[PDB]
Amino acid sequence: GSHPFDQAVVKDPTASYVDVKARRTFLQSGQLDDRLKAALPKEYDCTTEATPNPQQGEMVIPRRYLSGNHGPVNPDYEPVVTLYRDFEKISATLGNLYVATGKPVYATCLLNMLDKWAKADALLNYDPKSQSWYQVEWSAATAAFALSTMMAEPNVDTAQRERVVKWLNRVARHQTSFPGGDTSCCNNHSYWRGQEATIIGVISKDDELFRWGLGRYVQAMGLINEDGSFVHEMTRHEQSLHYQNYAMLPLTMIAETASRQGIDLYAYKENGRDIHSARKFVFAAVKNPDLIKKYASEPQDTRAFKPGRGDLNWIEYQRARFGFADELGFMTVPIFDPRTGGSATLLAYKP
Ligand SMILES: O=C(O)C1=C[C@H](O)[C@H](O)[C@H](O[C@H]2[C@H](O)[C@H](O)[C@H](O[C@H]3[C@H](O)[C@H](O)[C@H](O)O[C@@H]3C(=O)O)O[C@@H]2C(=O)O)O1
Repeated sequence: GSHPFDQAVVKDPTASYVDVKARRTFLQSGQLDDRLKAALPKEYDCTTEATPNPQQGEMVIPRRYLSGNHGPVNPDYEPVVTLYRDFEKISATLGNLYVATGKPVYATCLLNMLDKWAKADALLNYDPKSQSWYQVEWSAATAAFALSTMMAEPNVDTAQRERVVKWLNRVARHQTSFPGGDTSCCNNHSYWRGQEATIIGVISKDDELFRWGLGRYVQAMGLINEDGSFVHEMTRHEQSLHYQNYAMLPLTMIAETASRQGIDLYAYKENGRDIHSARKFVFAAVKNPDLIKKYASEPQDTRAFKPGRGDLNWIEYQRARFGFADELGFMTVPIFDPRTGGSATLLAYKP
């Protein structure tokens, strides 16, 4: 690819994106404050519950509107996207339960679900020019994050785990083989493809994929403005602040994942700008929305900046590592986001 980390190697395929053993221990012995307590997943008998089935044949995400970008809604849209969002929610929940309890039963449930999708060759047949391309990057990563926490679990069908891992590896290699257009080549989608390749590169011990993934993080650092804003996200009008925050989600996971492999991505800078510059801009723009006026004149949609929104999951990981202050008071209720490993409060928050 040609970047400072084009020779990086996958050191340990079972390292995951957090220290599972150590975190489980803290959750089982330590004294959890009210916030952490509220984040504990509720146990359930997953062995007798069926999960979403994969679409058969070609993967097609219907258009949201019968025609154009607005107006009459397409009734086929809701049922199809829900199928994927349920798949992602269940995958992340089982991953989080396995971390918190350590019970092999949750790993068995996850594998049974994923084996169903692998056998059907899901997330592989689609038009790369359609919405399906984006749906794949989110769903493959979500399942990969959950599975990465149980790569060292001995009490599970090992042949089944191998089949699933090969499947995810195929899914990621195919999805990232497409370049994307003038924006999707290099905006937050590039970073989502980045976290997908990184976590799957690690569990499938595929150094080439792992390297390609780290390369998206590098690409992003060079697309940061003097004030910490992302070049491509500041072109989204009333959604500019939303996308600035959104891009922080996958970039944070690539860095957290790389860190468990002995690589310090967070320390990587380009022209006096790094990921911290981006974090500081998000916090400053939420306090003073006038800063966005240099890029867009429209009033900003701030739906993502409410306590409890999954969009804030990246703050739990970064705060746990760097210890900066919660300036905006966002970290009150627990946060859960399937696409960035489930509950960051459960997996990283340390009172
Ligand atoms: O995370 C929440 O707590 C949150 C609560 C809400 O009431 C909604 O259910 C909200 O939905 C999210 C959803 O979880 C995804 O994050 C979705 O992601 C979209 C991105 O925001 C971009 O628009 C991207 O281009 O498309 C993504 C997609 O289509 O999945 O955003 C919604 C939302 O913000 O409404 O979650």
